[PDB]
Amino acid sequence: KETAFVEVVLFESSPSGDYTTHTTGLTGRFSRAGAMLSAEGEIVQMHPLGLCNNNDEEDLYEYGWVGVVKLEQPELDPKPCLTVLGKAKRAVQRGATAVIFDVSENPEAIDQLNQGSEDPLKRPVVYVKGADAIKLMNIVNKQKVARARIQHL
Amino acid sequence: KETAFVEVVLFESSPSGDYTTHTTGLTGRFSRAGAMLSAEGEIVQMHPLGLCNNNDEEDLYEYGWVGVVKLEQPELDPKPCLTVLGKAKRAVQRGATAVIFDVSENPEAIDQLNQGSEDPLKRPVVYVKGADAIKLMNIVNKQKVARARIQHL
Repeated sequence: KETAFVEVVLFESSPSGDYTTHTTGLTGRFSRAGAMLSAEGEIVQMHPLGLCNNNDEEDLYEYGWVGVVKLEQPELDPKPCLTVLGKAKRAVQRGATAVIFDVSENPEAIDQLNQGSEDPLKRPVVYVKGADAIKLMNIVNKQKVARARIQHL
Repeated sequence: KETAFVEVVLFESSPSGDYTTHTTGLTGRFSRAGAMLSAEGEIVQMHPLGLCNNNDEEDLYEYGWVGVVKLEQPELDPKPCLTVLGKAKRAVQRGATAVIFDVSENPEAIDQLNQGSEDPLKRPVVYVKGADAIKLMNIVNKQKVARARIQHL
């Protein structure tokens, strides 16, 4: 639906106490399964098979993380553990302040999500594609310790 | 100037992996020294004498914290280390994603801040008073580990 401006911040401390930052802006869109809210947190890269309640608890994630999930070619998962819409549920259920899906290689996700007017989540679910997704992932993949800032309207 | 809706979240983990939350909403206003942006982070209680470059570096704060400063009666600080407007600068300079001043006992702060159209900060500066400030502080003081969510418009 409405636009989801997203900033990604890489940050190093300097000896002089102060932080340095690089920062990259992405456009994204807000799903109807999520709340159309601003939100901000440390980015966590969730494995699409890593958001599975097949396993009870994975590791510790401190409350308030931005969960980023790079979606797979649907063809390559016939037998999943969780819906696109119930993966979001669990991350949120587990501290995520926002969820971000790179649906580049699975655009049907959009609909499943955007036809989610049955019990939507308190926290935002955002999807990205195109050149906007390329960046994110090139940042998440290559990076480690990065903070996302998702703004609404 | 414009309103700054602020949520304060207390959060505990449950054995079952999931978080529980209590949450309290405050109204605040956005200073002209800050950016009128949404922002979110772990709340840190900065001492008004604790935001002093009299001391070079204090302790480690991970980038992205919401700095909360409860302002003193001006009468009780004739000889300060930093302006209201340069205290904000340093927190921001040191990772703060937002700054929050309880100006209850020092409303002049407002002006000093709101007459800050000379080189304003990338990150938001919010002030609160009244029943809105009472809450925050009653939460910060009594609490430990709490997350703030500041929304614009």
